[PDB]
Amino acid sequence: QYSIEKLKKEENSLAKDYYIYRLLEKNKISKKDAQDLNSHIFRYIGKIKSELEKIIPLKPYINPKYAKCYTYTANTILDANLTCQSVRLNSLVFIASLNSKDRTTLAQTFKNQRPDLTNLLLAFNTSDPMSYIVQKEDINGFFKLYNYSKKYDLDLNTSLVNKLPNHIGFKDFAQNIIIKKENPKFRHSMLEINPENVSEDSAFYLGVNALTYDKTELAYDFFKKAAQSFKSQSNKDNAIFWMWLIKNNEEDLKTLSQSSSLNIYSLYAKELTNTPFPKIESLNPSKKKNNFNMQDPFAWQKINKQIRDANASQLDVLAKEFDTQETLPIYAYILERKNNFKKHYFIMPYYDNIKDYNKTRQALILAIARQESRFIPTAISVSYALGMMQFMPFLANHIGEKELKIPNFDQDFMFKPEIAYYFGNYHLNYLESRLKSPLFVAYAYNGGIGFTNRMLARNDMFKTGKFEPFLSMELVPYQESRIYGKKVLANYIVYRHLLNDSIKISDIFENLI
Ligand SMILES: CC(=O)N[C@H]1[C@H](OC[C@H]2CCC(=O)N2)O[C@H](CO)[C@@H](O)[C@@H]1O
Repeated sequence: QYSIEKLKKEENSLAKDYYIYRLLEKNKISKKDAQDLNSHIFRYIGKIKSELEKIIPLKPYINPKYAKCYTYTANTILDANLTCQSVRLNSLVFIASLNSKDRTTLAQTFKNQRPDLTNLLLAFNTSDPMSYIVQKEDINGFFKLYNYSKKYDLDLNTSLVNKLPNHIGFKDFAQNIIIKKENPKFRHSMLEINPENVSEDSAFYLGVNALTYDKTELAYDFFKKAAQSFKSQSNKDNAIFWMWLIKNNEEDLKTLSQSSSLNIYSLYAKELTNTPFPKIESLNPSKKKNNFNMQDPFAWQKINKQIRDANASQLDVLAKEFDTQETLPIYAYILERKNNFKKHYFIMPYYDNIKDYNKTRQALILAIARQESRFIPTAISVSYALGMMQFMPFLANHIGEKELKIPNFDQDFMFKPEIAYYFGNYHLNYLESRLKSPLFVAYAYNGGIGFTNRMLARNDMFKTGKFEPFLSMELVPYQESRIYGKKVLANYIVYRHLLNDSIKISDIFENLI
């Protein structure tokens, strides 16, 4: 481990944040060490921020220009200058705090110049501000009320719902209420959004919405607009899959089977059409090593930043330098960016550590590693999950110290491939014994078995139905876990194939129900 003085010498990075956090959690950062420390933190968010703030509380921040505006309360806002009045009325809580006569007075003041403020003031003078704002079709006001409180729910007419998608807040609004199965009147109302008025993820989610109300024609039209507008081929393919499942046009499935993206939907389309398995690149460097230390986390942060910022020309130099067995994960990382994400790389590094597991287990391990870290041994996430298998410190210490009693265990042992694969195996055994499906395991590996168990206990998730289990996979309530599962499942199919232990993805989908 490294003292605060030596860390200060390193470039700002997630690795440097991780090591500062370790000092903080062990109470080794004095108040004096803590003085200049927020300029030494690459991502001042979450636990490193709460820990530093127990030592040095946040004196900021209210802008010096409006400082005087924040000396007023609901009882004295009428004594404040007009600029201060308008600044404070940015907060709906502040508006809700005001007494009704002052809302009336302020509504008049602001009607000519800030009718937005007028609408919110007078809305809060009613027993249902949302209904007042909906009647005015004040779109900005609608999203401020939604962000103030999710409990407001009301039917929205065709005119109003068609205006919502032009606001930045629309996409997360639609996603949230559809995935969480909240705001039923809002949700039902969004059946009448013209597909011409939406695109990309919003259109896709409005398709999922339509399916939940069994409006299959509307759904198809939404998914078609999504397929046309989505930027990434992976997402287009997800949308084309729905177009096919709903209307059964064989041109759609054919297009999906010919996708350059390797994902569960293109894999499935290839399987349904007797199309051959996609070509997987074979990387077999003859050179054994270079000078690079695959166990130094600071070196990875540095080289990662280089690789990410390299022009197409410097990629070629990096490619050659890292074309060794020992740096195979970095080589494939470079190649993936060099070939503008067109080729399929599915490496198996430090394979000696897993060659004795059955092949199905090898594939699940490799599938998880590929998504978690791209096999970078010193990978560190923004939540300080560590190594190839991205263990959180808590779980790493529980397995390493309590369960396995490894002598002198430290959480940084997760940076060692032998340890990452071993702990991954151990943890995957726990999850698979309870959950069975590799997809369910993936969800639980990323989101925890608690969330997974709760999701699978619901009446409406992964049961029988027309569009199952595909519909359920779109309604997994955490975005990250929804995405993670699809990607890990694709990876799993591929590695099973490479290991000569093929399984039909159609069997995987049957076993989800
Ligand atoms: C190094 C890192 O941040 N890993 C995270 C991974 O990031 C995907 C991309 C970016 C980094 C990389 O190599 N793969 O996404 C997972 C969720 O899908 C998380 O559980 C992992 O902790």
